[PDB]
Amino acid sequence: MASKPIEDYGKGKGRIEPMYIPDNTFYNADDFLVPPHCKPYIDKILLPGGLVKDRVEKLAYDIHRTYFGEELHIICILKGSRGFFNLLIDYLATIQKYSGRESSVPPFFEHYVRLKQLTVLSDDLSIFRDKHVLIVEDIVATGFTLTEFGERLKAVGPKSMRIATLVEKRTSLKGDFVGFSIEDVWIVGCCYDFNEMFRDFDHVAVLSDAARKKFEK
Amino acid sequence: MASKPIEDYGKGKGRIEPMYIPDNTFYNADDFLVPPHCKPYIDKILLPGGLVKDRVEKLAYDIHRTYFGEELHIICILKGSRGFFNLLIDYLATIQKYSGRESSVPPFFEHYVRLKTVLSDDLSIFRDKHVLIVEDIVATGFTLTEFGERLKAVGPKSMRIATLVEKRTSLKGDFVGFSIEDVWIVGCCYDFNEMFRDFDHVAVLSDAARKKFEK
Amino acid sequence: MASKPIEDYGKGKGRIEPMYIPDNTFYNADDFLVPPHCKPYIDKILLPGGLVKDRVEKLAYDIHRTYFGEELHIICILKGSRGFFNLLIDYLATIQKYSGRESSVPPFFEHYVRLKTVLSDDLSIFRDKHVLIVEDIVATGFTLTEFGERLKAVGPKSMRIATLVEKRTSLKGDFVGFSIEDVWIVGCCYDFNEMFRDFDHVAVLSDAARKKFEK
Amino acid sequence: MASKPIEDYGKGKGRIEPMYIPDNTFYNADDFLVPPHCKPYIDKILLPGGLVKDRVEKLAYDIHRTYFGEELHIICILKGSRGFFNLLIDYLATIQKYSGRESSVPPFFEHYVRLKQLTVLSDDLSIFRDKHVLIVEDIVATGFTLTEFGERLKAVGPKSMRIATLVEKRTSLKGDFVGFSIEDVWIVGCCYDFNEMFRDFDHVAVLSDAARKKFEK
Ligand SMILES: O=c1[nH]c(=O)c2[nH+]cn([C@@H]3O[C@H](COP(=O)(O)O)[C@@H](O)[C@H]3O)c2[nH]1
Ligand SMILES: O=c1[nH]c(=O)c2[nH+]cn([C@@H]3O[C@H](COP(=O)(O)O)[C@@H](O)[C@H]3O)c2[nH]1
Ligand SMILES: O=c1[nH]c(=O)c2[nH+]cn([C@@H]3O[C@H](COP(=O)(O)O)[C@@H](O)[C@H]3O)c2[nH]1
Ligand SMILES: O=c1[nH]c(=O)c2[nH+]cn([C@@H]3O[C@H](COP(=O)(O)O)[C@@H](O)[C@H]3O)c2[nH]1
Ligand SMILES: [Mg+2]
Ligand SMILES: [Mg+2]
Ligand SMILES: [Mg+2]
Ligand SMILES: [Mg+2]
Ligand SMILES: [Mg+2]
Ligand SMILES: [Mg+2]
Ligand SMILES: [Mg+2]
Ligand SMILES: [Mg+2]
Repeated sequence: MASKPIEDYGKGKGRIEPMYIPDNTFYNADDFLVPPHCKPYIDKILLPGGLVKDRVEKLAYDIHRTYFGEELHIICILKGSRGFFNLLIDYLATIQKYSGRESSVPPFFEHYVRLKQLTVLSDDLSIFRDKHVLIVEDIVATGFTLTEFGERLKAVGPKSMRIATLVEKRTSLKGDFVGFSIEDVWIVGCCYDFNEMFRDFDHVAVLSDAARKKFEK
Repeated sequence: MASKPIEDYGKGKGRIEPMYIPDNTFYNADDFLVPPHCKPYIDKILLPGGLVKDRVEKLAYDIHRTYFGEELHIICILKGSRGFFNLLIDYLATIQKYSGRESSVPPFFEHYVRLKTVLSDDLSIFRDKHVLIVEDIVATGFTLTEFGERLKAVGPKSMRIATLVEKRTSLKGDFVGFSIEDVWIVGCCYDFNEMFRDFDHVAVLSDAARKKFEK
Repeated sequence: MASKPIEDYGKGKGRIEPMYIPDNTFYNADDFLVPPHCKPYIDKILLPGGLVKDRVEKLAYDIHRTYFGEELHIICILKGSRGFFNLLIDYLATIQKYSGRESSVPPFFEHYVRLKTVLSDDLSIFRDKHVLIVEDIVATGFTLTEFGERLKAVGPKSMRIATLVEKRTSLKGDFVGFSIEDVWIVGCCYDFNEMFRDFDHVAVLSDAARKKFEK
Repeated sequence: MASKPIEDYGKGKGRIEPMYIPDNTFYNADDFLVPPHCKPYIDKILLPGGLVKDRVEKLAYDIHRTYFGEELHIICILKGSRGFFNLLIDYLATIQKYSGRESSVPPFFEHYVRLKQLTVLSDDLSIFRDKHVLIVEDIVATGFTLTEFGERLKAVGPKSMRIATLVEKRTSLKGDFVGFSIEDVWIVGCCYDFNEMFRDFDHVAVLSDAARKKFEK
């Protein structure tokens, strides 16, 4: 069932809980291949990139089970969600291609919105009126960003509104498809940045004091 | 060398010529796994998805040779270039990562602009930067000519274009994957009125497809 | 249906015809990223690596349709079929995993035999089993005719062949990727005296290559 | 330097230590997409498949640094090492293809040996005389298997002999390139089996009592 009353947006009603990552649990950067521009600044790896992919596969499957045979409009929140969104749509298409169930509806219709008080850079949001919408976000912390953007999308009157977020911090709005629950720390790598740096690093790391001082501004 | 005169933008001066795909050269869709939503509409495949990936690896290496050791700002033109851009940035990061060369600069810095008019963040941050515009296809050359003039006003250090496909139908790219005949393509992020982006291969738009998804 | 009479082995009875690659149809090596050790020797690419992967996905789906819900024993013929086998088993596991169908049987059980004569574990365990022999290429058909007779003696339940390539030069496979002209291929696990297996694309053996790596 | 005196075989002399996985550290199977034939039997995931790939990348790089421009003969121990070996050779070729250093020597020359008192099913081992050999193994526990096979290969007189093993158990011979150090438990998945079952599962799991009883024989 793709239906979900608008009023439920951000409640995480009937969700599958995310993978819980306890406090002070990290891998050492030295065990991974870290590139020279990252070497001085990465010490602790919270989520290896291949752990992120394995988790995204399970989210995708959850998503496909929810919307199969229903038109689905998926919104990528740029820039941060690029990595997670591109993995997710790759899985969604593949799952639908291999599924024994056959549908005449594509697996998803993609959209982009850039968020940076919330700023909204995007096409006219009216195209989402009466559509099933899935917001793909990289990380929710206080919930402010998705609460404001959600309020603005509700105004157009979508048919349904759900949230897929790769990480939620333990500090509030909650996503419907969430990969990981982590302790309240600043993360970089795997598309997470610190003043635009580290996005190209393959793993989700903790921001180091060395990084923070070198790239603060 | 990353340096290149701004006046050379769109001239494809000194480029490596793309892979030339001759007219009326196609693979049969029946030889590929085609999902149900595309099955009635896809007959001819111009570029198998795997061939796209092999060519994008060669372009990433060409781009790595050009910009290695220099700050590189890459602009994705949405929505069409999403797939090419995502493949390209993955190969650039990997190539640098395995190169055995030491650089203190990341392999790229990413940016996004949506064209259809323009929609983007403030463009003045490209001043005195090395910029690579990544696009899905160049046909008349109008889109990149127009966006190019807009960017030239902020005074970048250099401007190049990477385009997966150029049609033989005139602006040209610097890193181009394939030269094809003048036909409307769909699949691998190419669409016909927002349809077929998710198909894994580059195909020609058939009659059946044109009819059902018409204006 | 997994069932198939043992007497039909090698006849390609009821198969889906492979992708036909016409004579003198090649891509230029200069359009691909070719590593230094292959660079002097590779000129023409018959099958880009990505095209191989796209076709292997279609074969895995064909094999999934045939054996789903039945115990399937897959034999890799070493060393040549390593690459095809590894791609095939990855796609079969994934296809089953995402199929949304419930089966209590794994997508395959793997086995290995080395031919050049035979080298393998005891073959009697294939008695009353559904067997799929995975091979890199069939040319005269001698290798699979001979190994086939050996296996037939243990009384399998059914026997089929998956071959990535068949040359038009006669035994034929049941799941075949490509029909090519009669030429010696190298790359993508195809070798010339143990050379070129690691190259990512299927290429023709050139003169330069023949000379340097000769008998 | 590819050189290594034969006498050092199995000592792990001058190795990079593996990634240490503490006792009683597992992920829950429920957080992953587990296929129906595995669902009843997998409970605890020790090493997510994408964690294995990220670690294999770092081993490959270590291996490339050791043998670049030197002829390298790599032996896959079947059936168990298939997964690890195929990931490793894919990385090795790619690293050499992207390397700024150029060599006229291929990244590796592959070989297969099936081990099951040790049984050795293989081509004539004499082809390894005076060659640099790397044995690729899935898991070392007591060290018996690699000690016996190593003794048999020494007899032919290779130039050098090193061991790459994805996992070593904490119970003895040691590998030169080792991915993980784990507690002494029986593992399945990601090519590890229990009486031929579970190899196709994507993650390295702990054998469950339910699995053991269902597949014992
Ligand atoms: O790179 C990042 N590492 C983090 O640890 C982190 N926490 C929050 N964010 C981003 O900052 C904002 C926080 O989201 P909230 O509005 O819910 O507080 C949004 O823009 C979030 O995407 C992060 N970005
Ligand atoms: O999906 C598509 N299939 C095509 O065959 C095709 N040809 C051009 N285009 C898009 O339309 C414009 C063509 O660009 P020009 O300004 O160079 O003519 C740009 O916006 C191009 O992306 C295509 N899009
Ligand atoms: O690398 C290769 N490139 C080729 O073009 C080629 N043609 C045949 N073969 C191998 O030689 C034998 C051919 O099999 P037949 O028994 O069917 O003739 C089998 O052992 C095949 O694997 C090739 N190997
Ligand atoms: O599937 C497996 N899960 C395990 O936990 C495990 N421990 C050892 N092995 C295999 O059994 C033998 C043990 O190696 P040792 O000779 O060093 O004891 C060799 O055949 C090893 O590869 C395992 N296989
Ligand atoms: Mg953001
Ligand atoms: Mg940010
Ligand atoms: Mg466009
Ligand atoms: Mg378009
Ligand atoms: Mg062979
Ligand atoms: Mg051969
Ligand atoms: Mg073994
Ligand atoms: Mg075993």
